[PDB]
Amino acid sequence: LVYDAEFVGSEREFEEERETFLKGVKAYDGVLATRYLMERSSSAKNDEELLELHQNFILLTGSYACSIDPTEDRYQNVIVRGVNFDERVQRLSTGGSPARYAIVYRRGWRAIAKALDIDEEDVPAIEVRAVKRNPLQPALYRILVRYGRVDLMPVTVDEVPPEMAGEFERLIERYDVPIDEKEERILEILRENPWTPHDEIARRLGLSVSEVEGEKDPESSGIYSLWSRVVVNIEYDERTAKRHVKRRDRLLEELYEHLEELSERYLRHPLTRRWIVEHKRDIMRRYLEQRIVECALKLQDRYGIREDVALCLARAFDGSISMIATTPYRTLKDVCPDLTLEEAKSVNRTLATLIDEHGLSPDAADELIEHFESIAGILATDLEEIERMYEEGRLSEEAYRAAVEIQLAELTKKEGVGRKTAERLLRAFGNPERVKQLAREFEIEKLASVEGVGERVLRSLVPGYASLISIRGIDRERAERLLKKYGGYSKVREAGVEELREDGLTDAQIRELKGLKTLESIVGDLEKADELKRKYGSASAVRRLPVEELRELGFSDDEIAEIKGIPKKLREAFDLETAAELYERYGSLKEIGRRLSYDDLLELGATPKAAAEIKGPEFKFLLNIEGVGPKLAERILEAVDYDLERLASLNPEELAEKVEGLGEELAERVVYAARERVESRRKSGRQERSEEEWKEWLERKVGEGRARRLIEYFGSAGEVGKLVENAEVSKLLEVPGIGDEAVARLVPGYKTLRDAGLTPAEAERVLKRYGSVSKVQEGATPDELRELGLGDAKIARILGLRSLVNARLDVDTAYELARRYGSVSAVRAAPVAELRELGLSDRAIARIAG
Amino acid sequence: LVYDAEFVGSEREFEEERETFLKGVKAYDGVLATRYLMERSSSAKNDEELLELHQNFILLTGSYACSIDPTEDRYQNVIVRGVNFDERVQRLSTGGSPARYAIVYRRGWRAIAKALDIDEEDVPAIEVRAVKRNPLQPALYRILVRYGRVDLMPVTVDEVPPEMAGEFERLIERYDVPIDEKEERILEILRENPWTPHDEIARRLGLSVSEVEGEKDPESSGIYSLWSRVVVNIEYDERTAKRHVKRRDRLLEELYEHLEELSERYLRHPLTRRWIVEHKRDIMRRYLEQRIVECALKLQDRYGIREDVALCLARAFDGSISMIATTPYRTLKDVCPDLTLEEAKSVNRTLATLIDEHGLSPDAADELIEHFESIAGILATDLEEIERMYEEGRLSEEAYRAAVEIQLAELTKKEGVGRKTAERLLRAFGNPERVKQLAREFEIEKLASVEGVGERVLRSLVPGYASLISIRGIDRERAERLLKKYGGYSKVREAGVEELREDGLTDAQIRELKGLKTLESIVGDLEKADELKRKYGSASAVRRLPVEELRELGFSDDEIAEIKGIPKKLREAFDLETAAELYERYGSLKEIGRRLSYDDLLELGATPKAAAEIKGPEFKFLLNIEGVGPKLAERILEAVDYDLERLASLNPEELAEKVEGLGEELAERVVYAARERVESRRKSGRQERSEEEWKEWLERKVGEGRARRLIEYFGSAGEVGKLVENAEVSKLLEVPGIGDEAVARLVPGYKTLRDAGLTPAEAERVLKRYGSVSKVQEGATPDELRELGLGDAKIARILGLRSLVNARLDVDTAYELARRYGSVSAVRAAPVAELRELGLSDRAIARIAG
DNA sequence: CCTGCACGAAGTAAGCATATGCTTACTTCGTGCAGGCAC
DNA sequence: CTGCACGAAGTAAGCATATGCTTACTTCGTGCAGGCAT
Ligand SMILES: *[PH-](=O)([O-])[O-]
Ligand SMILES: *[PH-](=O)([O-])[O-]
Ligand SMILES: [K+]
Ligand SMILES: [K+]
Ligand SMILES: [K+]
Ligand SMILES: [K+]
Repeated sequence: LVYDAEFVGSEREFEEERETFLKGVKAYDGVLATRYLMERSSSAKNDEELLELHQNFILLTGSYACSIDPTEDRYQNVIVRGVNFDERVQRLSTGGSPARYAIVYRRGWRAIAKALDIDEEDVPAIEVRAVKRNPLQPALYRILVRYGRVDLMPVTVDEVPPEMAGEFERLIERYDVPIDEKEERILEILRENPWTPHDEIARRLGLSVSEVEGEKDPESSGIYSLWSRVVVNIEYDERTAKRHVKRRDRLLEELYEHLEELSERYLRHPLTRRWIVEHKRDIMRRYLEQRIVECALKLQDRYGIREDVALCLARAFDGSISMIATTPYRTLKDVCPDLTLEEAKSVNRTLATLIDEHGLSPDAADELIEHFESIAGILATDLEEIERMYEEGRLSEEAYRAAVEIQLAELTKKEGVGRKTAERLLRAFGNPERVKQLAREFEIEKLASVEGVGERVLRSLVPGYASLISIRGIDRERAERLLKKYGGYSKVREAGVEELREDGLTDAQIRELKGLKTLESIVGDLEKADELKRKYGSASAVRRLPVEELRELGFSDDEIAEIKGIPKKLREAFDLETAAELYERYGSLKEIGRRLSYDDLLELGATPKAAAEIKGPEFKFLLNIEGVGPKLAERILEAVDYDLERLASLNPEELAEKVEGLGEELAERVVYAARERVESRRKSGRQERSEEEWKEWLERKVGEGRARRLIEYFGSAGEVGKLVENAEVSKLLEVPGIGDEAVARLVPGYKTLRDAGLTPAEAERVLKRYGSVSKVQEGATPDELRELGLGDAKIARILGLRSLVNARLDVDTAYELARRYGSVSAVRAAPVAELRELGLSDRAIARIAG
Repeated sequence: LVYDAEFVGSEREFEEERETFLKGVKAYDGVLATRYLMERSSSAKNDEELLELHQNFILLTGSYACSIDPTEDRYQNVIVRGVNFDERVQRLSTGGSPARYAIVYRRGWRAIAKALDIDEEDVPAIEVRAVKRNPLQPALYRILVRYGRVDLMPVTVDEVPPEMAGEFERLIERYDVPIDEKEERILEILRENPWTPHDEIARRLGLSVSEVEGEKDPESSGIYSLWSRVVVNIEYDERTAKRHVKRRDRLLEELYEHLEELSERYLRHPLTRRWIVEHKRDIMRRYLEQRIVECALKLQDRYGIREDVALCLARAFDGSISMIATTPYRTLKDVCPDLTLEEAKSVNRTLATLIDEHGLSPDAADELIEHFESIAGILATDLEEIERMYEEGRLSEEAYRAAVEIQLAELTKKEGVGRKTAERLLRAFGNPERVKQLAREFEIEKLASVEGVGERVLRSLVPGYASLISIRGIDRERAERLLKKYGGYSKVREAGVEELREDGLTDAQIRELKGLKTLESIVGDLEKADELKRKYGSASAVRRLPVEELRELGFSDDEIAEIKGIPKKLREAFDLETAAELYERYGSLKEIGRRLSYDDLLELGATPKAAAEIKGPEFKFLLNIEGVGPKLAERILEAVDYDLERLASLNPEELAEKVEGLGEELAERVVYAARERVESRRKSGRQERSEEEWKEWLERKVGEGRARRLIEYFGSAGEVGKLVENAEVSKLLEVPGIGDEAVARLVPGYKTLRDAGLTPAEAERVLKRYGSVSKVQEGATPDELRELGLGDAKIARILGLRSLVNARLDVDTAYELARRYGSVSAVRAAPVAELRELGLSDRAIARIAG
């Protein structure tokens, strides 16, 4: 059952043998492909050209087989099906090479291929056992192969001498040599037909096959023995040897070209190398030996086991990985003495988990392995079974405690499940897998009977029970009923409104269940809200729909204006199309008044008063001082950039300077009216919180306890507020009892910066530098944040560039796509040629759009 | 502060007050909706009709408020913002109802609504503080409200007497009540405009608001005191009260009809009650008191806390659930002395996890709560930090050990991570969350530096490292490189073949990575295989493609025949279209020969010999004798249903019975030829394994060790084989050392039945009854399996009906839809009207197709 | 007061990515005639 | 011995479902002028 051989030659000889064997494999692949073409098409079966190609491939396979182990010393310990061929070849008179003597046997190439470390997944098969269509005498062919007679092996069907095929007797007539009567009775049949199978010769002569064949050595009796007696007496020709070697390599490529020609002629498609490998696999899978090799390769790749040890393991377990993983360590050492404990732990995951994660000895682990096969087996076995096995002395203390801990782990890893509660559950239901099954079956009242199984235990165990029990009115029995009827919380949520109403659920309960409180604000009823959530997805996605699609299947235009959040002035100054387009393109009515001109507002259909109110309140203020002029008032606001404060800042003389056509009397009135306005605003902003006000704000933001603890730690509530306004995150975190969830509720934006992966110190630096997180997202640059010590990943997370960077783009180019362009969504729709202009490769653009 | 009130009346009075309050809530909702229309449309702002409707709604809200607590004894302990109004009303001369005295205050309804247990999610708000658009004098309106003067409160704007509004002074002059100088200074301003706000009266009189208003009692000084002095001296009219009570309900319904009329006139859509409730929520949630109500409701529903305790917790913590979940138990007991430990554990999940899952005292849990806020906080904190906190005496022994165990749990729950390795990881990287972060960043060499982090640890920790390291050639460094470059195993798999080749990956490695070994057998190269996998998905979808779409963008017709697995006979007897259609309609060539007629094969283009070979081998056998008749041989096979065994069973006279034209001498010759075949079938199929053969088969299927264990437990290998052939699963599982993974490898089909959730006993019963699982899927019926004791869910799992039953269909109807339509996939495409014919509802059909 | 409306933040919950349970050709395996071509 | 067609399913690749992890994706909280209006 074992195929093995060891290479002892040099590196140069190693490469020589590897190339020779690979070329022989290519030749035998040509043989098999010619056979496939012969049988695949009935027309190709008759073609003589294909038969010559097949015979040429046979000859080249034999020639390459003769060139393996030429010096007869590169291989040792050649084993084929348990038979050690080193000893069998040693006991022969002429000796020879054990490798070539192995290749003439069925599947003998497996040992030599393992000796050369040739990839066995591609099936490097080399067989020289052709009979019916062999252009030579089969026994003579095999003898020439095993004796390495690359000089006598022809490389072309035309070069085939008749003295080797039809007139095979003429080769014995050149050397005579002693002929036995038993061998004469074999030859008297071979003179009739030289291609007679050996079983046919044995069956027609009354003797067995081994007698007719004999040993491949002159000192024996048989056709092999006769050919060995003849071949050994033939002088080694050197010119023919090298001439054949140089020509056969190009001949193989020529034969492959012919094969592709015939394949395109009979199949209209070529026979690629990969297809030939797969067909070799298919033709060989009838024998278990390929599954053994595949299993050994999987053990080498996935688990890093040595080649010989993995190969021996695959034999001893029929190439079943799932079976080796359930075999105890002592049996593995018995079948493979060279196996290491670490290799066994790598292949047997249960053995590793027992020895390492639980500190058991190999024997203590083998106990549980034998009695329960796997960790899943332990999880399937009832606890009382293991207790009985332990108390009865059939299970050691170590193995018992380890198994009980393994069982308890599967339940304690859930929130609310203590050790006593897990033990009580195992008592009531045997094993944890039973508890999993009962939880998936929503057997809520069954589990609630066990002492210690509270609300949190059920919510952690029963998938979806939490979401249903939290709704008012839905009790435990009703939640179990719904989960069993519909089959999980997902199917309860996907259920129709009418059938949920038939179950007795209140409209409020269905609103809370299906999450339709947002949509039931837009539409008056539940059914259409549920239909909208079904068809379009989320309420937000409905808001993003165009005005026309919203008008279709919609109730009112005012509903469309309320959905998109259109202001009163903007909704009454234009039609729905233009108003919604302006709002979703500029965002704020103030932005409409600031970035668009007064004439542009009128052109779109705005009343002069409506167009003036769409303009900022600065416009309505300026026109009210004896009508400065709607055209000029804009340029007044265009200078100070729509800021009433900057209008009062500069000298009235400088105001008549910057803006064209202005009267100084008018210029003085606007500055005097601007200084009058800034005095009115301070009335509402004259409050900074007092001590009691800061105390109450603290009791609101962090609760009574932490508020007065902070008040005691620092000076007073005023000092705490001073620390807050300056974003002193570190100074607040010092106080014992104050953590992130309290600081983040004091310092706006702290939570967001922490979620981005920033340390409190980095978040403090960013908040101090930029003031707020929104200003970080709009204003901050990647280099600016890199000066503050942030990493590129943190920058990408905090700026919102995660989508772009996830598509294999550096943070700098993603920020450039935000700087030169606009939003991430807009980059996904940009033209490909513009991105190619910017300097991005084609793969990067494909990933951007993908 | 506190809003609270207790109901002490009877059930009848309880329902009376509930209905009165709900109708008042509807009236105030009408007020708010009329206010909304005034601002929503500029045209509705000018409409006097909308103003009339608004004032009518105000009058009705006032009228319903007067009917609350009529006997002035249903409510006690009325608290509004901490102020206990029971004692304040007790200390007044006229006494009165504390409920009505609370409602006349802003937000005073909150106490009465809690007293009546009215749903607070719908915002049952009742405010009687209108001024500018009040059709009555505001102070007189409020005084009428607080004294329950439903007789004097008008129900229509027309019924408003001028002596109560414009000429309000004429009502005080009717009774001559004593007036102090300050009240004269108030009346001299109210004579200018009776709707002047009280703040303006205070601004023009120099006094504060509380001075101008005074106490709502005759024995005081203020406008409230004056109106109280006047109203008390008015006799209570009963007839007007009764008439208002009778009319106001239909008046409210009429006003709602008017509101819908005006809304459809100005907005083209009606204002439903649900929209009104949601708008009340949106408009009202701006005050922190509403967030308190939401927090209290979520604490009552999700966590089962008592109403008063949840309200007090929401008050003391600004209605932030997240802050309460991080507040220690002692602070919660400080703010809520009546809170129970179980309630605190239910709201603070970390406190529960500490007390229950870890057995800490409340103080020991509060230690970790204050120092680390949450369990995730403990997981984020470095281990050395907690050790320092413990050594400094700032952290008790119990809390320290609990925190260390919490940290170690997050790492030990992964395969290969012991306790020593988890401790070493916490040493090297501080906290487990940092280890998670390093694993997600694919910092493989960084984690591998820690002692005890082996291959299994990395594969369990680094997402995707397992899939890449298991491929031959890909080492640790290359896997880390790839994961860092592309950003996860998903993006490495989605990468292009060319860029993977640029990384140095062999074609074999890319084939193994992208799972294209199946497709590279069809197509010669990797690029086209990857393109096919991209557009079409899986090789299965490519095999199912029609012949034309495969021919388009396809290579060869022989390739198409090889893709669909078309037999040689079927591919050479017809064209691609008809052969592929026959194969995809019948599956097997034998089925083709059985269900199609000999003439039908010839009509499609089959040679008579080719058509006979497409027919079963039984057909070719019959033709080989005295030519039974290609036409007749079919009818011979139609009798025994293409079975050679039944042909030799019955007497040739019964053979002449079923067939029309038969010669009796011929009838015996075919039966003798049938008996001739049964001798040939038994010659090669009489093999049952001997003892050594059973021993070797066991050594193959369960390995040498388990084989000899089975051999020793039972008699011999023969008995084991006898148990196997009879599927004696339980008796095989008896043997110590034999588990499920060995039986499933001994008894074919055991694994599949176990995966369906079946007990070994149930799997044994099914295997004994039906022989194999394939025969279960085709032959078995739901009632037959229910006779074997299986549940309906197990039946659905084993038959393959999971998809149908998951769509809320019983197993019986799903099996009927598998019987009538063939396969499950075919049920998804059946016509809707046919499903309605079968008896299925429309929702069921929508779920079937969905 | 009343609340639209404009903005910032993470509250919250919707996607995205990863892990987990399960169904069945998605792939390997066993057998049986048929005789093409061997012990 | 190979061919090669067929059925079966401890076998394993997809498929479906549940869960964890980020963000703004979606609700929520707040503050500011001015009309609903103390
Ligand atoms: P056979 O393989 O012994 O000749
Ligand atoms: P409000 O009650 O007039 O100030
Ligand atoms: K409940
Ligand atoms: K701290
Ligand atoms: K490797
Ligand atoms: K056992």
